[PDB]
Amino acid sequence: GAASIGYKRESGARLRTTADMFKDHLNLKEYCPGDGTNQTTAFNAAIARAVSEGISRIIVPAGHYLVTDLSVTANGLVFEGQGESSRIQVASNNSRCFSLSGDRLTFRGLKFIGDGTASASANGIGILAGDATDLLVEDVWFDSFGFGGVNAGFTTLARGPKFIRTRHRNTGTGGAEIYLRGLYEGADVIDIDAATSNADWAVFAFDEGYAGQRDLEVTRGDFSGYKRYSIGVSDENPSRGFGVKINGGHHKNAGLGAVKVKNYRGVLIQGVTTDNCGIVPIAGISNTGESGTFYINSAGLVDIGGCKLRDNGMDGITVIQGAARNQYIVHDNQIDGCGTASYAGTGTGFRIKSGVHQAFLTNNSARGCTRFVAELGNDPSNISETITVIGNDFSQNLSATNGIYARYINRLKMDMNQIENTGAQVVYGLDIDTVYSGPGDRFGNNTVADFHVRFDSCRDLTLLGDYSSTDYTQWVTATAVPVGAKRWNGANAYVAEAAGTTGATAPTHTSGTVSDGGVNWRYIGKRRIAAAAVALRGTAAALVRMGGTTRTNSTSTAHGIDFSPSPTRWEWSDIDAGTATLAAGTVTVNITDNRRQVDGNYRVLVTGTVNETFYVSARAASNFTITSSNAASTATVMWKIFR
Amino acid sequence: AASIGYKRESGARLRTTADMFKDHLNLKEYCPGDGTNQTTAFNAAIARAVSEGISRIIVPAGHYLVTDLSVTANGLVFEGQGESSRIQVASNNSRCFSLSGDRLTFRGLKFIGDGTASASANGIGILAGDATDLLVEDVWFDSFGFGGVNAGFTTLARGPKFIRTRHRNTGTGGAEIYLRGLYEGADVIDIDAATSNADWAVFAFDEGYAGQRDLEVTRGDFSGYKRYSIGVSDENPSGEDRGFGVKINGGHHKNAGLGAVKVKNYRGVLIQGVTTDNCGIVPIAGISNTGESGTFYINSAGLVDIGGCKLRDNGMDGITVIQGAARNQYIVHDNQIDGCGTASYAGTGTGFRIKSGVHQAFLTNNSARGCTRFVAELGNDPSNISETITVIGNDFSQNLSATNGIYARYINRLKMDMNQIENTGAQVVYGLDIDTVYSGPGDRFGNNTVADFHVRFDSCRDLTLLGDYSSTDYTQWVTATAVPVGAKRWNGANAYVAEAAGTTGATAPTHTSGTVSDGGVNWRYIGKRRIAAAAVALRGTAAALVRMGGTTRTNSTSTAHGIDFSPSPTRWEWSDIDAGTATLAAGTVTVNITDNRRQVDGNYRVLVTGTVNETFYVSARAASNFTITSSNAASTATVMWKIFR
Amino acid sequence: GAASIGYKRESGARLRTTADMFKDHLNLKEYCPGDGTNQTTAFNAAIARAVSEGISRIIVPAGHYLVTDLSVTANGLVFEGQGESSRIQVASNNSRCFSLSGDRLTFRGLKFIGDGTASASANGIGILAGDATDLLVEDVWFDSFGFGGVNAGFTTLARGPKFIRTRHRNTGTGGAEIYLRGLYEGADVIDIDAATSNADWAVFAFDEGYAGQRDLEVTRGDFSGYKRYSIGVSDENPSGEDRGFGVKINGGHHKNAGLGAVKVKNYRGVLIQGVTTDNCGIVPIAGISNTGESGTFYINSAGLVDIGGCKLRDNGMDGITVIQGAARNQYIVHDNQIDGCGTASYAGTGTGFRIKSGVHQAFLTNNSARGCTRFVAELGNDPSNISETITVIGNDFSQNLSATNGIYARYINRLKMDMNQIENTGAQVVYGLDIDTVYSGPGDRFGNNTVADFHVRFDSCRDLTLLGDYSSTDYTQWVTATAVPVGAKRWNGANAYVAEAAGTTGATAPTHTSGTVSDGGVNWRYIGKRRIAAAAVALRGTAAALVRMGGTTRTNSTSTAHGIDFSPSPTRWEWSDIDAGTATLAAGTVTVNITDNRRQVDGNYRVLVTGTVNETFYVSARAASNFTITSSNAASTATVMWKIFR
Repeated sequence: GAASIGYKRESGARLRTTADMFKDHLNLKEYCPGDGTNQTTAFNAAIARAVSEGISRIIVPAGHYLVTDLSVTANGLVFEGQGESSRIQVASNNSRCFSLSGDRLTFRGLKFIGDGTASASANGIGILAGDATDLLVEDVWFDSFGFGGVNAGFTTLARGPKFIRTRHRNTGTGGAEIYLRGLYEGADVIDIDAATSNADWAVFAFDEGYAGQRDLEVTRGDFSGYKRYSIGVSDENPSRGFGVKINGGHHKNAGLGAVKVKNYRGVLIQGVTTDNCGIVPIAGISNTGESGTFYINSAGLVDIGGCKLRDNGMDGITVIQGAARNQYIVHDNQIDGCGTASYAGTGTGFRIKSGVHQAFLTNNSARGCTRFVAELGNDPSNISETITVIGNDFSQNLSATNGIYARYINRLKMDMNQIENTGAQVVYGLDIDTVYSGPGDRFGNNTVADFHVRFDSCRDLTLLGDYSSTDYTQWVTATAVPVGAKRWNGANAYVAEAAGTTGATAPTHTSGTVSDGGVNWRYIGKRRIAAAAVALRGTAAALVRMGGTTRTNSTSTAHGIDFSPSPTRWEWSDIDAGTATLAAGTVTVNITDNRRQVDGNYRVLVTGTVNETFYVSARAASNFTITSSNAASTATVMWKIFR
Repeated sequence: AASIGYKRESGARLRTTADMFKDHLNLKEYCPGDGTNQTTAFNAAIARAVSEGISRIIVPAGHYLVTDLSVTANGLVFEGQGESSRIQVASNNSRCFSLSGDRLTFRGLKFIGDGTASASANGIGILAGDATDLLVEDVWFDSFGFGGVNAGFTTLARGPKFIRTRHRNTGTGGAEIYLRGLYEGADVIDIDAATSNADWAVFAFDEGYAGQRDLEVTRGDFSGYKRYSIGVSDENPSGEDRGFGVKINGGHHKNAGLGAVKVKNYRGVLIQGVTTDNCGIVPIAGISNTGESGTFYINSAGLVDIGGCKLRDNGMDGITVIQGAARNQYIVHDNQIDGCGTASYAGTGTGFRIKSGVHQAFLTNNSARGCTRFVAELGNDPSNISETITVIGNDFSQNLSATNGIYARYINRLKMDMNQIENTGAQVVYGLDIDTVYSGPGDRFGNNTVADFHVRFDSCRDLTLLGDYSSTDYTQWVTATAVPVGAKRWNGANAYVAEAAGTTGATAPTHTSGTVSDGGVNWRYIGKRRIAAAAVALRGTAAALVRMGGTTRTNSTSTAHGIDFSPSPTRWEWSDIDAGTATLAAGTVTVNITDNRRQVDGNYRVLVTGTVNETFYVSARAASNFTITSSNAASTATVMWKIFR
Repeated sequence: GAASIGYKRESGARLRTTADMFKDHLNLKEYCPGDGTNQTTAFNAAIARAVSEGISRIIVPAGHYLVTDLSVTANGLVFEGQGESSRIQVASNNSRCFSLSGDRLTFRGLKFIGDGTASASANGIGILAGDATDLLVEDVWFDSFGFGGVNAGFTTLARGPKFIRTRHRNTGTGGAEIYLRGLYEGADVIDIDAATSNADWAVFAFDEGYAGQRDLEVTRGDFSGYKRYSIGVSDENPSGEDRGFGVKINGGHHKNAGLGAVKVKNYRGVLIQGVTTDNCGIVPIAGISNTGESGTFYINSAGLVDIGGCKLRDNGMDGITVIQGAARNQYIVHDNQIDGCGTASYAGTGTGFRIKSGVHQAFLTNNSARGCTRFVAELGNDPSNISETITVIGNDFSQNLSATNGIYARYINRLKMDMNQIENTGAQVVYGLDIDTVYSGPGDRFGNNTVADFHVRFDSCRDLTLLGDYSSTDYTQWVTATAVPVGAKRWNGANAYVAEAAGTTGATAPTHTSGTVSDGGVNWRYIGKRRIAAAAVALRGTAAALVRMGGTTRTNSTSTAHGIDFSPSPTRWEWSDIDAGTATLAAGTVTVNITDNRRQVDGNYRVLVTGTVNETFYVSARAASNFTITSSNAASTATVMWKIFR
């Protein structure tokens, strides 16, 4: 037949037959009809024929190949489908299409189809791999599998699989689209298209008892609607390599969150964006402290940056340590909404409980939190050592109860932070040995007649920041205001959303935007509602050190000081200074309004300009008197106020 | 051929040679590929593949002239074998394909147009309307009057994927990749885009359709586009649903007319690790002189995070982030500008432009060189007030051509620390109409280029200035002295740095630019020595509070004090100015204030207590000295004093 | 034969022959038997047939094609292998399989095999390229080549190659898997699989005398075992880099590298992000490692350096090294982590951060380092080239017990520091020498020595401002039968400990200087020494012109009560807000005690005081720990307010 029909492209070519042109390759339909019947025996023969002839690629043309648990133990084989019409279906309940042990296998251009049934994480699966190294899975569609697409496990260190542009649909309850087990290096998930209504995970990894290197790098996926996290990554026995890297992708509609990590040595999450994740809490999980669209638990190294997490139904970013030690950096992230699911004990922007790790919170911002914008430490069992806070913006969280909630910390460093119009207490610290809030810090503008900054049973406190209330300019009719200007009326404050001219309807609303007649005013918070700027409770502080940059002004009192258990030593440098001129041998000097004191126990220094003895005869909360030995004194004296 | 039997071995199926062919669909089974108009035959191949249930259509080497090939089915794979698999448009102002089918893919092809176009859906290789999961990979688009692919969407689905697409010779006003409507997961990976006439490489707009519009660009190559390489626009961003916006991850841009990236109203912008060179080099009248300037131009985005971007030889501005009139962070961090204003356009040449309005902005660990206008201008919109801009650890030094290092205006609160600006601007930092200014102890703004103020503030209410605003007191250039490389010496009005270690020659350096050799050492000009008229100056309406401390440096300018308050502040606090102990003689001492802390007047406060039973008082106070006298006209006591405001 | 057998899919299709269906493509086996014989003449005839027929793709089925120096000069060709059994082996020693000069060529799905021999960088190679622009090479395996897989050179600016998922094995002595020469734009190495025992580099690039743009981007490779650096990149004329940035490295994992993972010499731009390494720099080389060149990242004299998000574990020699000799853009090192250093015990070596910036303004932000010998971070330290500005923000260098210095700074003009955390590292936590201006903000914490030495020491520095916490931690004592939470810190003897678990104490005090040992009920981990420092702040060398401290400065709880050890005293010493309070006289005088933490080194400090009544008050005496206030009235019972400062 074909073996007797010679073929020659031109005279200079070899003399071959039309059969030779076909035999250079291996068409699957030389063995399989592709008519939707059970074809496992034919498929197995074609795999074995390629191995026997020394051929790698097996062309899978358009067809329907119903097939059960195919074993391939050879190495170089390429299963090259021509498109989504190259359909490979499971033929039985609770089974799979392929069982892989050969190395350097590659699947391409195929559509795998299941039957929606599964009796194990090793069934209801397109492909089960066991120590199949360097597995390449590219441009393949997994549809209607009871558990997922590929389950790859390893019992000895080797190259992990590469999933490039895999499509996953209709997976069903309790499933993982990609299931990695054991120890591996160089595993990659690139441009995944994951979307379900019932499956738990898109990418799941578990050690399965085996210890050692597990290098996974997920870049640029699309994850939709997974009931547990989109990417689940677990090591139960931490005890070479780095860990997991997540370089981007978009997540939405996830039930618990986008990323969960357990006990991995190193964690690198960069540029990930989520929306409406963690929107279905699970009783028995979400109320046990595990909450957050990022949930990183007991990792040796954590670096999450450039991540934009919007409308989180539960907590935002949660980084927790239990009981190797490396950095916890949370930098350049944004949280837009938190607690949209209205789950109790939930709605926190940043949950950083670092413990032995020295944490770094840098240049983050958060909006729309219902619990704490950032809670730091807060474990009576496991003390967090060092947490330093640089240049964060936790403003405009009117539904939060605390801007920063910090407890059970050894040293808390803060500077350049901006938190306005959030929380009953803007910053609330408890049981912290050493707190430092630099001059660049700004914590103020309450939502409730309470303390801007409160510290309970904290030993060493250095507070140099601006903890005042904003002394807003008042709202007036028929005055020119630019968009961004801030006026106050009654008990509230507002921002202009459009440059214009003031109407006659003075703003009175407590939420949203309302036109005053022409100008649109948006509510931002309350005006000077705080009961005090800096408050102390619990056991007495050993030291409270303030300076010339500390601002406690414009609250309900002139001083903004509320120490109910008084600190054993309260230092305050450069409170006030000036020059006065005596008359009839006396002056009573008025302290500037922003630095009026809580009592008259502050220290005063004074030296005169003439040969007279000057002394401080009285000290009040808002003034002090300087008298001279000359009852007719008219001299000038220079004075200084401090503690 | 249907009668010629074929069998691999005895255990295989008995098939014909025609059966082996019919498993696939060769396009040349219908199209001759000889350069003639073959739309009818091409359509029959497409229609045959759909009826046979075949996805892949193999497109061998050939020349296929084609016009408006409609495909509505979903499985099809148009698989060319390389660049000789040529598909040409066969009509003016038309296209090769019109797709509505989902999961389509094109591979290994070369599309050729005819340089003509009349609308964005003409002069196009492929038009797509609601064609979901479009993959377009390793295909070359050449000579298309408008562009390569136009993909639009009216309902939310998977956006297109363009992998290693090549674009050449497009044409005036064209866009290589047109994106319309709402979509998720759009990807442009490793694009090879270059023109002499086209306007954009990637252009995306809503066309009235609100919703999620997620586009990601990674590691492209963009050269020559007369507008921006990547332009992206939304008109109803409140309806952006469950999306984020635009992400740009790498790639190199060059020779762009206006810039590399333009964004308008997108809810989220992520630009990371992008490098440009010679971008913004062809200004356009009516655009470039209206405030739209900068090789990155981000206008009214809800969230902006650009980092690790290195922008070289910008013809206009560098990075511009502007707000009009949801409210999220503006982070510009770890970026670099090497040069600006190389086109010599008026009102143009600013390194950083951050007008953030309600957005809380962060400027952290950036650096800029070669700026001509401002190195960074913050706020500066009388209409729209910028709330908070905090500036940590930036390097704006060695911009000898800039008029200001930092020009800030119309901000409510400006927080700065750890910044380093030397040898830039007539005024290093110029603030106007700012309510609260904080400059931490790590801030260093000094070494003018003109006899002017290091740090000037106009009509600013609350000023806290704890940084080093001094002039560097360079040591003088000397002959026959060994200098290490990196050493700084002054001669005349100019300061210099050593390019090599060695021993100075005999001819003192007197140049105001470049590097000239003394007899044995090459000296590079770096700026002017102690030329400043003052370190800290105030103008406009009086400041309510000026607060300095023991770290504030105002020394070594033209004056000993470095203060120039033409409207004096209503309150001036300066703690820890000077202190010491003096021992009296004949009942008096006149103490000299330390050189670096000499004052502008004698209105500072003096405290002093004695060592013995005498009354001690301060009888005189001047700008540079003050006297302490005692009751005992023969006093020899030691007194401890302190100077402050 | 085949040309007379008609084929027709259906009535509506063209009537062709079975030969026409084959003549649409070009099967290589139409000219080559693939039987292991020398087939270069046949392979050349196959390539030439594709060119004259206008076909691009040449299908390479499973087979063994022995081949030598195949020249292809045409442009569109695609060499389309079918898998790893598509084997193209070199036929001669010291030779190559291909020599490319054509543009837009692509190789896909092949396995190239060498014979282990090489006599030059252009031999022992799978593919030599010369001005072969727009080269793509994807999913192809290079094995057993004497020098490497691809050597691509360029003499005029054009688009460099793209190596996508290329596998490299068994390259041998002194080779480089990928060799880029000359000037180019848009070169890419994506997802490389690189592993050898004998090769020097995975990716290497140098100018070869051609100045211009040399843009290279590496993304997400796998590198193991290379005797030099995994990625080596070099230029000798950098000023004329034309319209190009430099080299970008965006991830990948390196391991078992001889010298390091990345080397750069004189590139205008360097961008490294997200790279993780393990056990790199483990085979030092005499004549290199002991000449200053050390570090798994070694960036020498680059014009711009931004490295961030990199995690370097178990470095044999040095961590990140950034050096500049003698355009002038930023040096940013941020958000990086060193986990181990100096594991190879090589001399003069073990430093986590080596930053020699010179004219570049350097930034050290939010980095951490552990397990360092030598110095955790050494800044400047070049008697040649002064480092002009280095500013160090929010770094954590704590718990490097085996290091001699946390920070060793030298030959810097201006050193700015704040928000750093360095506890339990070094004989001196921070040691600065020959620095003109030093600033250490109130958020800095440098304390808890490992030697009876100085927490912070400065030699021959001119302007020093120290506002941070340089105290010894005053640990609470370990006591029997007291509940402790995990993370608590107690002391015993000369050592301090931290708890590994909550519970109640035992009855055997911790006496170990390493690791973890149970006391009976709780396991205590050794973390450092207790109050061992001789002084908090020390000054040597030429006298400082100014030492400025403030109310936030901490020098307490060391060996002495003051923490001061100025051997050449500074010409001016300002210390604001040392202490203050109110005293009440008795029999005319009081002697006020300075608080324990702020006890002074002498009685040369200043005192201010004013009284509450009409009496003349003065300070008749001042001692290191106390001063006396007396009045004119020898029966004074008056209250007086005072303040201590310098």
